[PDB]
Amino acid sequence: KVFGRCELAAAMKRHGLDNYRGYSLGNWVCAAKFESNFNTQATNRNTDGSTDYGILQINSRWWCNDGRTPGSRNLCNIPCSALLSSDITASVNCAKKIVSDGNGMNAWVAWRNRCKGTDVQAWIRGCRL
Repeated sequence: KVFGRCELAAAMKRHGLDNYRGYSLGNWVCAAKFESNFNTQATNRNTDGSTDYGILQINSRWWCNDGRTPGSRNLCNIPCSALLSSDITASVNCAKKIVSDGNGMNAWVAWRNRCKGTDVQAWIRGCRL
C-alpha cells in the first residue's frame, strides 16, 4: 500500500508514535517518506547481506527474521514479511522497540541525514489529526 502523507500521519498517531520517546509525529512521517516513499511493500538489500523491510525500513540483522541473514537476531519476534502489510501495526510496534534501543531515531539513516535538524512539523501541515 502506498499511503498518502496525512493518511500515514493519522495511522502513526493512532498507533501512539506522536511524541513517542519525545519524537514529534512529523519526525516519523519524514522518516517514512525518505525510508520507503510511504510504501509498505518497500524492500532494500544492504551491503552486509541483511534487508530493510516496509514503511520504516526495519533491518533483518537485528529486528525480524527473513531466513537469509546469517547470525542475525529477531528482536521484534516477527517474520520480516509482516512488516510489508497494508496494516502498519507490526512496523510501529517494532519501531517503538528500535527507538528505545539507545541511539533513538539515529537508527534510521534517512531520518538522520534528511529529517534531523529540519522543520519536521512541515510533514504534518494540513493534516486533520
